[PDB]
Amino acid sequence: TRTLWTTPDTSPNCTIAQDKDSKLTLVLTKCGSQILANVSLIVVAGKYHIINNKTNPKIKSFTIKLLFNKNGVLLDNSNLGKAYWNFRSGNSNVSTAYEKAIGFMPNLVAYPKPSNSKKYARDIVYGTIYLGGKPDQPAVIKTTFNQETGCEYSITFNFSWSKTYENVEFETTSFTFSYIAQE
Amino acid sequence: TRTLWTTPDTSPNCTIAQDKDSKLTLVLTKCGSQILANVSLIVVAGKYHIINNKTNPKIKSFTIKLLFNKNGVLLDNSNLGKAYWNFRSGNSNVSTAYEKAIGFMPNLVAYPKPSNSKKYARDIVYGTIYLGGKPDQPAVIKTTFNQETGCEYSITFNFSWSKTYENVEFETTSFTFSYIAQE
Amino acid sequence: DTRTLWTTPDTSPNCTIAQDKDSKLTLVLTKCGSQILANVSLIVVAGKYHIINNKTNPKIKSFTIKLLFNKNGVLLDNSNLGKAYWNFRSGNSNVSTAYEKAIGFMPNLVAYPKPSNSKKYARDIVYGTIYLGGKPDQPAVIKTTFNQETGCEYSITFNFSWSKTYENVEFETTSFTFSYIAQE
Ligand SMILES: [Zn+2]
Ligand SMILES: [Zn+2]
Ligand SMILES: [Zn+2]
Repeated sequence: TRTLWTTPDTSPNCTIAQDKDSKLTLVLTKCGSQILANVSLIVVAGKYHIINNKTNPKIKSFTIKLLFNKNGVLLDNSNLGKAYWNFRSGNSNVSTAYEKAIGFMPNLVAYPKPSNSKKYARDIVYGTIYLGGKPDQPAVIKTTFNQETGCEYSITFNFSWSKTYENVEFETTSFTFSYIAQE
Repeated sequence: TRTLWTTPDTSPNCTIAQDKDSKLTLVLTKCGSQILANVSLIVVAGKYHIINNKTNPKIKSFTIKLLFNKNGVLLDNSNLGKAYWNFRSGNSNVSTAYEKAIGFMPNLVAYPKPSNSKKYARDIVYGTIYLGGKPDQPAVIKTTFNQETGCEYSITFNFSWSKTYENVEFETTSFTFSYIAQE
Repeated sequence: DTRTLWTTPDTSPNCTIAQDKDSKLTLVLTKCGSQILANVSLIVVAGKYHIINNKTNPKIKSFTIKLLFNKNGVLLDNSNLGKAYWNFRSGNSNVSTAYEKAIGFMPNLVAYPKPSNSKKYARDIVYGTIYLGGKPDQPAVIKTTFNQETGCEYSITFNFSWSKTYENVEFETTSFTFSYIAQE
């Protein structure tokens, strides 16, 4: 009841360019007023599985979105599958889909939805991870809170890189960050 | 309660160069022997609001200080105002000023005040944040524990940058870190 | 549950990198349910890695500290870290008995598998950057890896490396925080 997660195995659960082309591992732990998060990505097939910027010069980034409703439940237009997201039960998930998780949503006062007033950057956290664990293959992970339309809350992970990679598999090291909770 | 904060709104609470020229958003959450911290800065007026180093080549850094007494109560000569620094209640604060928060202070044995004993670097944490959320606009945030004089405990944030920015507004992305607690 | 397992915050040598007790590893693990919040720093006080000079010794560029654990989450004598002051917390010191069980502090074996011939994925690694002497122009990379050592049930390995050419620099670092998925 204190941890929402994807389960840490290697089974594809996410759709970037084609159905089930990747495995997003994401763990959210409630430490009262802040949520502690840990994330990593493995692309298993399709367009982003093996990066070759000599063959495809413009393939330099992609986005994974998690959209939630007023009760903190995952919406189906998210890249991550609904069957794969729930409160932790041992090393798996609970049997039935959860009904409420408002205490895990990014705080709307710290991070407001888009509008006409001035937009601040505190709703963004930047980090860097490394492809295949290699020190010379960095890629940036930019995480933004509550900026998508069609939902009450959102968490989006944008992955991007500036080097010209030649035949590199897109599977990453892990990164931790935290954010202020709604309740 | 488990959380000491500045509240998540954006009304000025801090004085860097002139009265209430900025909003420091700082959340301290107690997870046992460690404190989980989340910080961000928005400057709204004065000398550090808009940076132009072609015009003022020497404005390259500034500091924000938090000084506390033996009970963990904030001293009035801190750059952060005493008005809204308090334990959390919803998206605001408890009605009455707290009188004890020793469990939130940086540990004096891990981070000792200046003496003639050898000074170690472990009382420092470095992080990089981005102005306006732009990937090409980094600034470094250096956090130091218990090195100020005239107080039993202290937390100081130093912000600096090496690039020659032209009309860049100082408002940052968020950074998360942690430190060992006194009790 | 919400306990702290640590090395104590003093500065008394407690770890062996190149010679006996040449360093002080300060490591604090706190349990927050299913994740462990970690905080680490290092002070080397003697030996080969105490004062770095890559003008006279260009090849001295990295070193490794390993913490090996058995099935109950107890530290094994062959770790670089000494068993004497690695224990649960009490005030600014430790409880009076060497611990029993700490499986709730061990890195998750499904998330981070032991070596085998199955594909090895990079998620069992966390990279961080720290600074020597607190100086902004002296970085070093700290690479942390989970469960990749043999001869144990679990492990946490810290590899320290640097690419700058240092000249007579003392290896004592700022602190870094990371987290990992707990076994239970
Ligand atoms: Zn393949
Ligand atoms: Zn402005
Ligand atoms: Zn020394």
